[PDB]
Amino acid sequence: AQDWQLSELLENLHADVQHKLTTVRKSFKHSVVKGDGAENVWVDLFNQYLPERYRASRAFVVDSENQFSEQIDVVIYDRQYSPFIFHYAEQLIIPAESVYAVFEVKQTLNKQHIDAARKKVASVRALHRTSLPIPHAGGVHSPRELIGIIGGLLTLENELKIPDTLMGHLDHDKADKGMLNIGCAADDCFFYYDNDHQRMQVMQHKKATTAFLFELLSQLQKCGTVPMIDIHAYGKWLTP
Amino acid sequence: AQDWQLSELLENLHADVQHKLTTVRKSFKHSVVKGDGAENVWVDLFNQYLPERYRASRAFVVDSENQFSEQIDVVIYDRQYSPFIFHYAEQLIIPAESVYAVFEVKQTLNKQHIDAARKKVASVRALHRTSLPIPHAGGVHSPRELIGIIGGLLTLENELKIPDTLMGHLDHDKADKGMLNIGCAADDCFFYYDNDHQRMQVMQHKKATTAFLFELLSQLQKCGTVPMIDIHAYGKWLTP
Amino acid sequence: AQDWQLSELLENLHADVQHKLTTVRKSFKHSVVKGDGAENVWVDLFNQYLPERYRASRAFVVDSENQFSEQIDVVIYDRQYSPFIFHYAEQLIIPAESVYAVFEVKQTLNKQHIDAARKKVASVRALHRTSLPIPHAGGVHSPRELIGIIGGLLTLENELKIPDTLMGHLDHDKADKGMLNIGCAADDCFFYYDNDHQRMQVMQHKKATTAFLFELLSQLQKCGTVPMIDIHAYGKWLTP
Amino acid sequence: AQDWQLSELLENLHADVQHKLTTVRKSFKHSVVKGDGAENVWVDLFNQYLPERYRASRAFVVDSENQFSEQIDVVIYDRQYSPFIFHYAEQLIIPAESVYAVFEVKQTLNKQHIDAARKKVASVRALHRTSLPIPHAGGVHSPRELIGIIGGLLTLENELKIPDTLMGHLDHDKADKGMLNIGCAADDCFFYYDNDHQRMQVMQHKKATTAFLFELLSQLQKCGTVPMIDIHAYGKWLTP
Amino acid sequence: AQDWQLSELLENLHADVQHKLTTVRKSFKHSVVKGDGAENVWVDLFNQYLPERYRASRAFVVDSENQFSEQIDVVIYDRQYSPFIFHYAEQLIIPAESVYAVFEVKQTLNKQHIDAARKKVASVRALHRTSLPIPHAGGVHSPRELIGIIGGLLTLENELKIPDTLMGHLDHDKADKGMLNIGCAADDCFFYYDNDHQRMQVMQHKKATTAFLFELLSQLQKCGTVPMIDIHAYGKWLTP
Amino acid sequence: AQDWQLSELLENLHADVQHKLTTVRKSFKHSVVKGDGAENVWVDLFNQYLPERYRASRAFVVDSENQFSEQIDVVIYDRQYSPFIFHYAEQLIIPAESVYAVFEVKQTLNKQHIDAARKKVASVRALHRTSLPIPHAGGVHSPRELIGIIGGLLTLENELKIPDTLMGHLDHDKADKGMLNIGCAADDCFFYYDNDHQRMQVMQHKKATTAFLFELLSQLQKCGTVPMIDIHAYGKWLTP
Repeated sequence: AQDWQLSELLENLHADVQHKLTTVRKSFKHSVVKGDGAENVWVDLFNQYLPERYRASRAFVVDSENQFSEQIDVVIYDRQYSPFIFHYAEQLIIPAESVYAVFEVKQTLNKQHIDAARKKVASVRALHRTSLPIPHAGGVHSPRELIGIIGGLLTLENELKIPDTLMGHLDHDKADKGMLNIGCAADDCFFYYDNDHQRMQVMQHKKATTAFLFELLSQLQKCGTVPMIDIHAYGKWLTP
Repeated sequence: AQDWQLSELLENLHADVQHKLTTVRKSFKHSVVKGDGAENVWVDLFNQYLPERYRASRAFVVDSENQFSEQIDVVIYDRQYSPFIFHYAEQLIIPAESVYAVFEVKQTLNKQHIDAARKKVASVRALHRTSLPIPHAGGVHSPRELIGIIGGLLTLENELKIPDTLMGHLDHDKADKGMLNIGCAADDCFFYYDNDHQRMQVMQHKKATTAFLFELLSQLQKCGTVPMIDIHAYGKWLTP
Repeated sequence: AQDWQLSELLENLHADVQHKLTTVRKSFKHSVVKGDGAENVWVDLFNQYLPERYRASRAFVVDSENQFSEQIDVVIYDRQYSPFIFHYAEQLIIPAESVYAVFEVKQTLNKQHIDAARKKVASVRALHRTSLPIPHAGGVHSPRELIGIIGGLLTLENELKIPDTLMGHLDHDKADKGMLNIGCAADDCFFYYDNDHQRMQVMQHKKATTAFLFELLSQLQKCGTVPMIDIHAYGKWLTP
Repeated sequence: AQDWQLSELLENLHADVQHKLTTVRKSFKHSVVKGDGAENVWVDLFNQYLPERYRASRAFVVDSENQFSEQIDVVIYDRQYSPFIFHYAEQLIIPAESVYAVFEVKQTLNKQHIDAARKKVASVRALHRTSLPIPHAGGVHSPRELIGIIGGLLTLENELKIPDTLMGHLDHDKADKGMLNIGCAADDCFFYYDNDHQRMQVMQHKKATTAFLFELLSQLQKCGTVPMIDIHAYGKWLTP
Repeated sequence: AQDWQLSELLENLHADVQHKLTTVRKSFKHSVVKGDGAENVWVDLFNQYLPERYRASRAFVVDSENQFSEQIDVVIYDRQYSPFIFHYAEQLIIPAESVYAVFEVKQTLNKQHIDAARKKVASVRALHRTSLPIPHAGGVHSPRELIGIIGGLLTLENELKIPDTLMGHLDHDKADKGMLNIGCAADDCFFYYDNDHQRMQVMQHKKATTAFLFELLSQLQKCGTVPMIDIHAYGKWLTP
Repeated sequence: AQDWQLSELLENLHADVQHKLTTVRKSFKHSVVKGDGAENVWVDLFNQYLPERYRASRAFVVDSENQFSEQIDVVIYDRQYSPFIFHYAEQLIIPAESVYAVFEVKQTLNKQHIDAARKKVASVRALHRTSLPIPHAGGVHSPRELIGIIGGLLTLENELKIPDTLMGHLDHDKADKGMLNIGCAADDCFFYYDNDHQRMQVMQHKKATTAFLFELLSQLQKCGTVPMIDIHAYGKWLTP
């Protein structure tokens, strides 16, 4: 009957993503659970579907100047090279240099939740990230450029249904720490910063969360490489 | 140097329990974390140290009359025989017949937190538990007696330091649904219902959480066996 | 919004079962895959949803008379007490005394696939099962009664849509080795041997696979206990 | 070509056991390794091939009188009901009431290694095992009878090749704490206490370790059930 | 006795490989199993013995032009960087850009099975592989060269026992999509494309599968690096 | 109460390290255990706290000239690229090219144990490490420089309490195979080769093992990258 079709493989992927997100919906809509655990579904989705070089967790982000971010619903980060991940008071705290992306998880896409997401990503981009020069056989490379951390918002239901209306809420200065580079409203659309247009774009889509996943894969491919971290800038806090 | 001593094996166990509970302390005392995740440390401790027939989780408890408990910080239950454990909105919901013990987790032992613990265990004991007759080769056994569910309170710091004062707050009608049968304040003491004295007893102890663990092991040994559950009393809720 | 409802917990369970079975549908309907791996979905479902005392696998069944069953799509069995499970030529072979249930997996419920399922379960019930007397503190118990092995058929689409028509194909002598005791057509109905009516019953149901799961849980509860196996009756085949 | 044969399934099992034991041989024969880790192969074999109710480990055994066994190469024990297993100084220490069997691992079967094995099992049987009365719905059962702990010796090469000569070294008072109930020399034979003959029996066998495994399965089936342990007899050692 | 010898470490490795392949032999020779699962043994061997940067699975291979390979018995691929691996109808489908090697598994080395292997690898090399330019701190690197995918055949028994006769069947145009670069007949020999001779070479060897493993390790070392994949060339198939 | 402080996160890390090392202390001080398993605690610590690109094990090291090191208590090595790790006689044997660091584990820091550690690391640095030229798109890179293997000593109690006295025992020719580059005495201090001073430095520290961990992270960052290994130099030992 059915022969091999990439469109069917992608519909199957989308069906699995959609089924996992029903748990997010049920959590946010429950009068007792009230959204508890919702971000865990997205964390699990990213650990399932992203390349194995990436790890996802709910976490705080720290820097070597003793500054901390807000609690981040989903952080995508490195563990292959990263010198530490702190496990403290049942929380995870990740050095800022190891971070690729940060997301806020909400039920609905609207003005308040966009603002909330910007505050979260800004609290991560405000942190100081170290980067050492890199010795090699023929000399010393300049310090690696810092990762362009991806900021995003992950929601189920769009409450700004006109694309141009949503566009007006998403438009933001690309250089500002509160920039959102990607996001989705699973029932309706996804959005991203378009480097050609040099502007945010909203795409209505009937398989929005999977279109979002492919956009995220492409952005991760381009966001950079973790730096050689100044480990002693963190280690100096061991004693007064 | 050191030869084999059971007292040293038990001091080693106690040191491990005490080290794990520092995470509980740090969570409750943190101005941002504010106790988040604290019960997870106790859940992990019980899954480490209890016999493998027992499972521990943070969970809600349900019955076949569509009644639900409050959220329980630590539930000790059966998975070997139990017909289902629901995974809903990132929560676990356990049938009441599969429950052996329920605990409330707090930083401090005081009047308010005793009252809180009683309300939690009462919400579980109020549930209706089924028990079917048990056919066997020579006839039919009467339904298994229901488990005497153990209710408890798990804390770090005692704020009722006089044993007789704490006794006066713990005394309770053994037949009442709000009875607490066991508990501890890790820094000072543990307590339990003494079946010989027929009354609560407070024991000051320098290794209180490990003394508590041994008292819990003894109470679990005696609290009964899961019943043959009326599975269709739950299954009837599938359709209206 | 949503308060706690057992009907919602069961709808959530059903949604998860239904999502897993889409893989079975896609496998059977694919012009290259042609049903490969379909039974693995049901195996995984049973290992997820049955009590931990049960294990499920695709397997052959053997007896101590050197007789073997056909290949069984899903076998529910014991590993807690069972003296061996053979791992041979990438297949699993289970002693007959350790078996609780056997199922055939097909896309459709129709006459041919009922017949196929009967042949599979009959090949397991035809095997000789040992059972030793059981010494105890006060004497010796008679050998444990043999498990009433549950035979079933697991399908997605019903092609005998009239219940009375399907009934006429399912009716069978309860004592015969080809008896089917339970089954489902996920899109329409489930069926079982009703001990009160002493006859097969077909139940049209909008959540058929979950109604089936609860019927299976109830049948497993009653099908018996593994016997003390005559281990040397198997061990004698080691040498000629 | 090959049709289904239990003798072939058992030859396959035997081939796997034999391949695992080549590691034991290579360890004992190496001029640097000198037998290090040899018992780990047998531990792994038992955890692979015994029913899941059994656990195997290298361990010490303790009792509630603060007495300890020698280091035991392989202990078969319970974790399902057992109130504790101590993890101390990278060793495991198991309460005596939870023990089913104890084995000594050596390269060769000879007089010295039989004597060594007897000293090891005697150090376990000398321990005091508790057993409480067991309350039930209709009264109180007498304390469970203590397990008849199986003592054994596991070797690769027989240096007492005449069965009657080996018999003369194995004969022992069945009631004495140094009794060996089972053992093998993988290249030649296995041995066991025969309850009918009321005497040790040596069986020359070309698949000796697998014949041994089946004899062990049969002995485990009959050696008894763990008792209700006097938990407070251990807990009293927490403080002086 | 035995001191440290690399030849003994390699004989030990070879003994383990040979023991695992007895399962392949027993599967192919069984009148019911008829080779079912045989490739799983090789998959497991490669996941055990290859560097952790490599993954092995039975799988199909897809490209961004919606073209699919035949079913491949063993695919060696990347998961560290790869943007997706599809899990569809209980099959795995891997993007072509992530593939390092593909193998056909058969009982015997003969003309028909060489032809079969060529058809399988040709179906993978026929696929279109993308490769994007790679931005870096000082400019943009040309797209990464495509991996020289290794094609092979894995068998137990050689039926072309004369090396020059087997050579005549293996000789092939190195540039053609049906080229086989490596293979083995475990009982007799392994073969490979020799870059110095610029021709296939057959090596009779008494430890052929381990010699093959070392040749495979060397070929993997040289076959290239996964490209920056054109993720949107796959993502465009999400919608029509 | 407590707000976010990197010093508190690092104190928490240190508390966990200190608790794990109590097992090392208890092992070395026990009259029966006598240090058995002590290195396993450090192995576990490194697998917990080092970046995932590193693996730690107790192991021997081998080279392609058939030369072997002494048994090394803790080896830090690569598995991502490494062509083999031998599993022989329950030991691990690692090719020298894959090694980053080697450590000796002792209870006390004193002259004899420094000497012991030097002999261990010298036995690894004496091995021959291969390194092939590396083809690339534009030519062929010279062979990768060999890793500067880190040699160290891990102890609990300092018996050379004067830093200048300990300095006099640690001073060593940086180019010599017995150089120790890092170490700690958990109760008092850690030490390292200071590249600026070009000399060993001893640092008294109240959180010495965590200061050591950060120094180790920094040294690992700089010690180099595994080479392209001459796989056939090892494979030639397969046959005589």
